[PDB]
Amino acid sequence: RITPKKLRELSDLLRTHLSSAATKQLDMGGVLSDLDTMLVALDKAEREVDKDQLKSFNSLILKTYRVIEDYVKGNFMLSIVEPSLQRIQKHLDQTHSFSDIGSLVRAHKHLETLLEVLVTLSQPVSSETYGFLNRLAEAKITLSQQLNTLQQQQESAKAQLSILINRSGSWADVARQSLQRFDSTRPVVKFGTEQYTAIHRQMMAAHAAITLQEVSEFTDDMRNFTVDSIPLLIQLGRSSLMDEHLVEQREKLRELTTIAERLNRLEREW
Repeated sequence: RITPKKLRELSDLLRTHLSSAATKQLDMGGVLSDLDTMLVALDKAEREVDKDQLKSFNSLILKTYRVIEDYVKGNFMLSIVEPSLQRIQKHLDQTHSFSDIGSLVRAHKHLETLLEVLVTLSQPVSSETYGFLNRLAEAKITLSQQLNTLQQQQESAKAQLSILINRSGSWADVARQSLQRFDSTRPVVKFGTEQYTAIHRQMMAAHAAITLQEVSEFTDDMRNFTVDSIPLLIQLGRSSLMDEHLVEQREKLRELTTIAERLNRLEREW
């Protein structure tokens, strides 16, 4: 597990490279090799450190790539480019979820930078350099494509979330209130059949029946709601997404789903 300590240590490395760049002493193989380690770390960290500190670290990384670009505006292949390329190439054979988008975005920026550095460094260009530039570019663009597909799927998922939440307005407040009243006034369930609990058990049935009539006109909608909402919730997951609009919407959808499912189950029980 990535610790606050290790995150600080990685940030100290970035700051060292940044101060180096300011004195025109940037160790290019060093900053690139260190950046790669940080991509692996941040991928992990995000999945499980103050989110505060995680945001600052993503931004320090962006500052560092910015400095690399300015540095180049104004063996390496074998030991620096090649291992990073090979690691990222592994993403291109993996099944992705929405939670991967951030890390694929970062990996793409990383390949772009490797390419930029290699181009500048070689422009006397060898056949071998051209072959590596090809491989790097084919990887980068394959990643771009897989990433675009994933982002489009996410756009569609967010659109469906909005539509579901918006359509739910026809039943949601009345169903929530009706379920609240159920839960607030619910008699104890009795497990026996003794005559002395017959009144309690008739109370159970009568109380259920009030709630079922309040939501009787919504039962189809709530059932069709959950057919759509459950798979979408699984696709959206439970991790921090700080598109904090998205996390708010997601948890609205989850609440609406529990209401619908409770009321769907209650109707089948009675």
